[PDB]
Amino acid sequence: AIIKEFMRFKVRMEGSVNGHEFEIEGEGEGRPYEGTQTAKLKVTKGGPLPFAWDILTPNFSKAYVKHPADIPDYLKLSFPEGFKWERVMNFEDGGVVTVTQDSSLQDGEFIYKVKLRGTMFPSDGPVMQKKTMGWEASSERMYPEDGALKGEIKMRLKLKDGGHYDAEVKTTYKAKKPVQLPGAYIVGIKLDITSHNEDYTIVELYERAEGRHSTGGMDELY
Repeated sequence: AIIKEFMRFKVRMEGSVNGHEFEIEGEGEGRPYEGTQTAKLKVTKGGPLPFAWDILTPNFSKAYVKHPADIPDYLKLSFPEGFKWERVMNFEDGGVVTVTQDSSLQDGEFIYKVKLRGTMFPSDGPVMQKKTMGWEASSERMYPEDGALKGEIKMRLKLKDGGHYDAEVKTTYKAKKPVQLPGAYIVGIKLDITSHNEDYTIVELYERAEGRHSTGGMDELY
């Protein structure tokens, strides 16, 4: 196997949010068949960021989702060539994040290249005013369509003064070579920032993700 039980990754993100340009580089490691991974990210350009780091963290690794044996692990099967993904995050106050990502494997480590564009966030809203406090656990509802894997999430960002700021997230994941797509299923995901320095120019993440069968719900009833 080329996707070993312990795998490292390197990631670079180039982005802008409300016109503020930045770059981030990080390194991660985890256990692809166990569904766990960590990352340590450094802002290398454009720091300190004038917006909430939480809108970036779901864009920092789908080879690390634990799948049961009866659900094809399409994104692991895509290696060695790898896969691409494209995502829309439509936030409830009109903010938008679009993301394009390439995942490859080079000299035994995954390599992630991420391009992110955030626009139309209200200047007084929780993202530009840094009023967020991390994501709730999510369920990504996955289904095959047009030769790709599609996922949908209603993501809920905790707000410092209570309640939640929601995003409707849709992603397409596409292997560079045709490999076996799964049927519809659900991925349970929980991402946390486990450490940061005071100006959030250094952040560490932990994510756990595991696929399971749907019990029918894929839109409102999952």
